[PDB]
Amino acid sequence: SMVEDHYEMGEELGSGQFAIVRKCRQKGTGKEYAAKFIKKRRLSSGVSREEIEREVNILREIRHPNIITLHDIFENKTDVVLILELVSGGELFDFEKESLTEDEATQFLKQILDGVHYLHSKRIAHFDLKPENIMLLDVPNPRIKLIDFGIAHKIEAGNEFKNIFGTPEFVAPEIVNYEPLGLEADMWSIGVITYILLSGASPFLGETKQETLTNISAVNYDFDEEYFSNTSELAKDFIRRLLVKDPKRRMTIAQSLEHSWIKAI
Amino acid sequence: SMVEDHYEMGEELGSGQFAIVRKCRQKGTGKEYAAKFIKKRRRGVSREEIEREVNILREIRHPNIITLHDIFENKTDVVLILELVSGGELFDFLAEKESLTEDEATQFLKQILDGVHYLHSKRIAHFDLKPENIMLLDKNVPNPRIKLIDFGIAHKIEAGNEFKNIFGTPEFVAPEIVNYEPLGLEADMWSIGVITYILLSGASPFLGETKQETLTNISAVNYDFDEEYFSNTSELAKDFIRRLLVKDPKRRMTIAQSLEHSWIKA
Amino acid sequence: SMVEDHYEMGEELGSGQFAIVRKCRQKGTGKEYAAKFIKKRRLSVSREEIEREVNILREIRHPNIITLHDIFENKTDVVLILELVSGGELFDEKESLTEDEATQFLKQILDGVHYLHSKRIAHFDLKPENIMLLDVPNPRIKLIDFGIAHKIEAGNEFKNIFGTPEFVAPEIVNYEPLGLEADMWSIGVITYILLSGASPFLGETKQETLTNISAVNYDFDEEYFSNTSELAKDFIRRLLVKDPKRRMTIAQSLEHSWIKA
Amino acid sequence: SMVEDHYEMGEELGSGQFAIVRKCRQKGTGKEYAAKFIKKRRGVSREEIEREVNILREIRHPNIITLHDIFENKTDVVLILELVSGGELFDFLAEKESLTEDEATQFLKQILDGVHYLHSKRIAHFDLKPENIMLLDKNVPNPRIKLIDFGIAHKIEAGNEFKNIFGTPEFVAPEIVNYEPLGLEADMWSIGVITYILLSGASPFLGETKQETLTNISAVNYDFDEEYFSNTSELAKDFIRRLLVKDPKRRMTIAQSLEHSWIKAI
Ligand SMILES: C[C@@H](Sc1nc2c(cnn2-c2cccc(Cl)c2)c(=O)[nH]1)C(N)=O
Ligand SMILES: C[C@@H](Sc1nc2c(cnn2-c2cccc(Cl)c2)c(=O)[nH]1)C(N)=O
Ligand SMILES: C[C@@H](Sc1nc2c(cnn2-c2cccc(Cl)c2)c(=O)[nH]1)C(N)=O
Ligand SMILES: C[C@@H](Sc1nc2c(cnn2-c2cccc(Cl)c2)c(=O)[nH]1)C(N)=O
Repeated sequence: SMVEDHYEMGEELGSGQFAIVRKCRQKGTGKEYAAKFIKKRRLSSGVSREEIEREVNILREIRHPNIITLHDIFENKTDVVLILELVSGGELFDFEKESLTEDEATQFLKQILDGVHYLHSKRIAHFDLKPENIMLLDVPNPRIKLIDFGIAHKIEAGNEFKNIFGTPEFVAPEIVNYEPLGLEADMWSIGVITYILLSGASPFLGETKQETLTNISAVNYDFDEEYFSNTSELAKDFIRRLLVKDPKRRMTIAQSLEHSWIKAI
Repeated sequence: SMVEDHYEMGEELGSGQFAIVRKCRQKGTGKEYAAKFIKKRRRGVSREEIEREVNILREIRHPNIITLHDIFENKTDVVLILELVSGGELFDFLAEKESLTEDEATQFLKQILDGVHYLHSKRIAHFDLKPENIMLLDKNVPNPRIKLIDFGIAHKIEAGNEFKNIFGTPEFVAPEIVNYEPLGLEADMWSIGVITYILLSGASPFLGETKQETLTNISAVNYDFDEEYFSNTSELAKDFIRRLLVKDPKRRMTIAQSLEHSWIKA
Repeated sequence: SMVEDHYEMGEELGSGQFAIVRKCRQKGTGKEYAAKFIKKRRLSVSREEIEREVNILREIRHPNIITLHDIFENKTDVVLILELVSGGELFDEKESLTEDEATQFLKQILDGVHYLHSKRIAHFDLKPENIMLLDVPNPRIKLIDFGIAHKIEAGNEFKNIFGTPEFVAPEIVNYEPLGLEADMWSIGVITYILLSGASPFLGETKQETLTNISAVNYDFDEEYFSNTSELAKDFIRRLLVKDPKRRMTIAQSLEHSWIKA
Repeated sequence: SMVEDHYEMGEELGSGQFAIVRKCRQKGTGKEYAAKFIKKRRGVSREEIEREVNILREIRHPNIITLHDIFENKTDVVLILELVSGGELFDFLAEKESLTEDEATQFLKQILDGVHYLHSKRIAHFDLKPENIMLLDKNVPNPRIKLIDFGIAHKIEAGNEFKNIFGTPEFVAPEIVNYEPLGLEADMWSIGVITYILLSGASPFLGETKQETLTNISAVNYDFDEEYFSNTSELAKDFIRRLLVKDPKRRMTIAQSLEHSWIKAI
């Protein structure tokens, strides 16, 4: 392609399994972007054509202020390059505060919930919600962007979807147990994110991957007074309603926006 | 890469001899572009002519000139993904305006001049400047932006290389095209003179009753400023045109001189 | 100098008598600036006049006044890298303005001039062309062009013939002692134009204009001012006053009821 | 132009053999700079001044000092340079409570980015040592490193052998000590020495006399004494070991160093 005729590539910002993300600069304007290079499967030796289309069709369909914007798209013989909106404020948890107040946390959280509400209203599950994928653009309460739709999927009801994916610490028990997946998995992950926001501790993280997965599958967590002594009963109830094994009993996205902790500004 | 994986095709915008141009939509973003399909000679356009057009588009980056966004090539065709101009032809927009002052006219003309100045500073002649190839990007804004299109016969002019050709639309070509004499950057300036004449009057300066008359009028530089068309036209605007409609290309006003002329400076 | 090592020069924006101003772009960052080239007198503008302008720019730091960013000199020219104003001139078009929208711009001009006058600096060239915007219902104004600005010491007479005729006080026209009061007259002229879109003293020739200024011949023609409060007219009336000692000063003007409301 | 028309001189910051560097203030703006006065030949040769200046002109990077202006009269060259107000890196580190390998590698990565830019232009600094690694402002959350003093920097041309004896003994590669051909690899050795000092606070080759130091450098006689290095990862030691290598052709290059796991670990 002509991607290098339009964008000057710069410093590497991230590597995933078959993706590399670099800072780049639009040559005409000086505006900065993120360029995500995704290796294509050519088995005359990558990611299949079908998985790239899934990511791209999902990005095409979503237009929301708390969700990353896809600006441009190129393909050469080895790679598909997505020109994405650049987030210059870095990752959430990096803004660094040990833990947060309930006001500061709820302001971030409400933005994530609005984002996920938009996604879920389109039947799109992100499946990879975690602190690393919550980016800020800058202020007392800055503006959040959800990124990385690399494993996002449209959920069709009556059509079973199973997979093993995500980062262990943040995945729902239905991922761990290889059980049917849906929009409810994102809500579990929101529960985990909320726990970390208020405490600076991960709720299920054990001494090994094996312990972590056990704790997630049995829903073994607590509100240790070392981490949660500055925590309201309301905030704990909000988390308690999300860290629920049965996905049919777990609080949904609309319910979560109407919960008293979020409603109390 | 297959063009149909990336772009959805739409309404046809234009057809040339082995090129067709359609509006298209980038599948990842929803953004609109123009797709120019060019049939390759394997009976087609020569590989050499396609490369010339493409290398010229690659090299040019200017707000008054169409932007080449991407390229696709299979065995039979070259597809150029170009910037979409949604505003239509300049002169068509001007025919929707109640009146047109010399100030408002010179503001459009200055955009064309900036574009050509950029080209000429890279030794690129367009060779096909005429109303059809002066577009607006969006005609609904307070001050629309002009875009030059169609680099189908554009050429880099190399010193110590004579370049001769017969091309362009007769009405708009310099006498050196008509007479099969050496060509350069000066041909574009003649064409700017013709465009300027039409802008202010709505009449074509050399157009005769037949192609044969038109070519005679161009070769002899037979035109006038009939009071029926030019009675509201300043002496300055006429001088600007008179300095461009000059037979000897070495005496014709150049692009830098034209930007410094009092009519444009005002 | 190394000015061209730091800044890429672009389109010409303005020419004055021995100044040219171009758009430029800082090479490291992509940030845009205005570059003002000022031709140096070599008998093979005087050094003293360039220093005056520069020392004035150095001393002034105010949000409604242009910021000097950098400064270079080569053999023919002194180049000032100035803050770029991308909103254009004030008067661009609305034909005339409402009193609310006018007073919002005007208050910014007054704050700027208040800062200047508190440092004993007269601008001497206040006019619409030198009021620039940066963008909104009421955007931010910047005063530019300190090319004839001067420090006024009281008991030191300063006389000159300068400025644009239409906007100069009668003490300029009559070659009488000048001070901070000349800016206030010019503020009166600007205010008149803001509300009406007409110039108060402009005649059919320069000769008429200068006569009208010197005699203070102006009116509030109903064609231009039927959309005008008594308060706004009083504000202007207190500025278009021949005797500079009777003319409303900058502090008084900020306290006048039209501005306070 | 006379320097005293534009800049007011202040506090002296450093003296070399025919250079003095002072803080100064730009008269038009109030902005602070460093002024480097260089006496011209009983002086520095015209050739050496041009070398330094051309190198500074060519380099634009956030971790490298910026040359702002130049003045020249018959006796002197004055370089107006960016002012670094934060002091020497190592001096800031001696104010810090502790220093983790994470916080250390964040400083080191800035030096590496700077040297990567230099080496990509075929410029060797040849004088990398703690005194020349400055912070621009030590009061911000993450201070920015600036490399200074291009007084012996050189463009390296292939097919041209370059030999010299220069630098501060403690920090020079064995090819300087042995009067062998020099290149970009000499900077990498010096980065190894700086890294050793960063993590331990000890100099790896420093002996009881200059004579011992030079012996130690030439034989590559150093260790990772457990008294200084017991809290140091195997990775950090490997990174240093790959730089303190006698044969310049075997020594880790700047690109390799940015890709090494210790640095890549963020
Ligand atoms: C492998 C990539 S996937 C990915 N990264 C993004 C996106 C947007 N910004 N960034 C990103 C990654 C690392 C650093 C920064 Cl600043 C930004 C996106 O849509 N997908 C990752 N998560 O690091
Ligand atoms: C033979 C083609 S060549 C061509 N057409 C262009 C270009 C850009 N826009 N358009 C175009 C043509 C017709 C209508 C419109 Cl809206 C746009 C270009 O670079 N070459 C033509 N002019 O019809
Ligand atoms: C000869 C210049 S003097 C001048 N011009 C300025 C300044 C700041 N911006 N501009 C300027 C001039 C023309 C256009 C634009 Cl956008 C800006 C300044 O301090 N003195 C003039 N009045 O046009
Ligand atoms: C003789 C000078 S050579 C030099 N010194 C610089 C430069 C930039 N900053 N400083 C400097 C020197 C000492 C203290 C401080 Cl704050 C700054 C440069 O390019 N050459 C020296 N190393 O002391």
